[PDB]
Amino acid sequence: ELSFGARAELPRIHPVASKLLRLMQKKETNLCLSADVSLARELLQLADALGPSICMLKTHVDILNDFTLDVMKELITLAKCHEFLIFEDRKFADIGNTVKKQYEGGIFKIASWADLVNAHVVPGSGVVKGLQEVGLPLHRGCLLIAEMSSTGSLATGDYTRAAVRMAEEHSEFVVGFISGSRVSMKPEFLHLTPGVQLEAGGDNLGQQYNSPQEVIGKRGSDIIIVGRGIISAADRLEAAEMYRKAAWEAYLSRLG
Amino acid sequence: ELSFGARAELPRIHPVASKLLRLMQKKETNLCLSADVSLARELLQLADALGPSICMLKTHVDILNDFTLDVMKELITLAKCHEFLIFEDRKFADIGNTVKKQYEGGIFKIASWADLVNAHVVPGSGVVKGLQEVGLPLHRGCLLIAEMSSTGSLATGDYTRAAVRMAEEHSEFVVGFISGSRVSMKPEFLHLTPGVQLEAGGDNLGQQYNSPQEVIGKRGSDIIIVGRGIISAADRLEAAEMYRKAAWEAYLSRLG
Ligand SMILES: Nc1nc(=O)n([C@@H]2O[C@H](COP(=O)(O)O)[C@@H](O)[C@H]2O)cc1O
Ligand SMILES: Nc1nc(=O)n([C@@H]2O[C@H](COP(=O)(O)O)[C@@H](O)[C@H]2O)cc1O
Repeated sequence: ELSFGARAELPRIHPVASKLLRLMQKKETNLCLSADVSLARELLQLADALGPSICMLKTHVDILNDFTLDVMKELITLAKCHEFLIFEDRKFADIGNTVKKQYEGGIFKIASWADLVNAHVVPGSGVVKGLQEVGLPLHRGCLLIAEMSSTGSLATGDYTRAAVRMAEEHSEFVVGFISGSRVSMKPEFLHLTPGVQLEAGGDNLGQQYNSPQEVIGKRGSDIIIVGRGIISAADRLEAAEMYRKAAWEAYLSRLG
Repeated sequence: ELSFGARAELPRIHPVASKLLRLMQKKETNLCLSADVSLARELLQLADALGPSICMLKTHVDILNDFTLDVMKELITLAKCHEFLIFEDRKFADIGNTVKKQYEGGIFKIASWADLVNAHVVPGSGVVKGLQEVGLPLHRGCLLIAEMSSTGSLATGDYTRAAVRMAEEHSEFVVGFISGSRVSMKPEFLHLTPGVQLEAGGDNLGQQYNSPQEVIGKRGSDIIIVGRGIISAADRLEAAEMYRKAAWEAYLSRLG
């Protein structure tokens, strides 16, 4: 196993993955904050406060009651200052011709500010081909959803293998996976894992949790994505630090 | 086989499906216009001119460069005047807790104006449970994506079977399917089929086409969803009528 810093230098590494891996090593963080909030001011307050603790800020911009592109311009300022990537968790899942427009255009212009986006592989590889027509000129990366954390997820078995093959065949744009475990043995690919909290449990709508030690240490993922585990805490700074320390120490131990 | 008018009276029929089936019968249309345009003015001019020819207008609100809720108010007015349903093709595909906010909230407030939305089944049934928390008191309906039209679609076999099961188990909210063919024998469920053109072909990003006669006549679907086959024509009204007649006659042929 190679350190994040060494993986940042791999010959076939995507530039977006390399940037992320370098800041992960620099800041000792493999925590992605899931900034699931309804107001621009809350998104920016949390990004600023927790910026030092995170390698990545994951957005759902379609849940912002007061989105404007100015909010995203300000988010990019915070990203540059604190050194984290912005990942819009849009889960593109349409035919290639459609996702191209949903990525570049409309009100959100996602490709104009998101370093990373993700996509479901269910439509076939056209979903990647469409996104990459916009993504490649704008120097962006994409994560493919190989597994889901939720109860009854169909992203298993042959479906997961399909996601890996699609990633391999689109490595100029696809930088890795959303998954519950390592799904590829190629160290150029990133693994990001949501459904993470320190304590066992779930929510009332299908979410299931595993701990940072299980996910990073035993399951070989790179980055934990944490929402309510941090946001619902009384002290979000302390919470972000506990998750960062948990995921980082789990990564160090796996590294030996 | 039961006519649309008779199916609108089935004991277990959803009120939204009933309203749709009744207007399909009254207007002799089983055509859904896929209004894939980026300008509100073009969207509304299409909805007005083609309204008498369609049973449903499918939107991608996230592609509209000048979306406002006022545009959707104008669309609802035309939908009421001409008698068609509005279907936002948002393809919800996240965990239940997230899709609930994506449906109710953000800038789009999709649930406030869309009669129908659709969801991928890949996250497990939590995706439906989340949407239904919002959609049920608003008397909305949901279509589950059982099959896709695009090259390399993973929505096949056990995946398709899972979609049908999930629909059956959530029949208070799920009114049917996006699919390429009839997937359920229950006549209470609607089957809507995209990837439709009069001519053979596809696009350069994985779309594949079949004819209205094939899809409605031989594959037993209810409604054709048609985008570029209409939108790209010089005269979109003439094109919609061609598709309406094709799909309607194919349906009458299947009745006997
Ligand atoms: N497989 C997945 N599981 C997940 O839990 N997510 C996403 O990651 C976030 C969850 O953190 P938490 O569920 O609030 O404790 C949320 O924004 C959701 O949309 C996304 C996935 O692809
Ligand atoms: N499986 C599916 N295939 C599809 O092509 N669609 C949607 O149906 C529309 C296809 O329109 P077009 O006739 O290929 O221009 C488009 O809005 C696309 O997003 C939706 C699906 O669920």
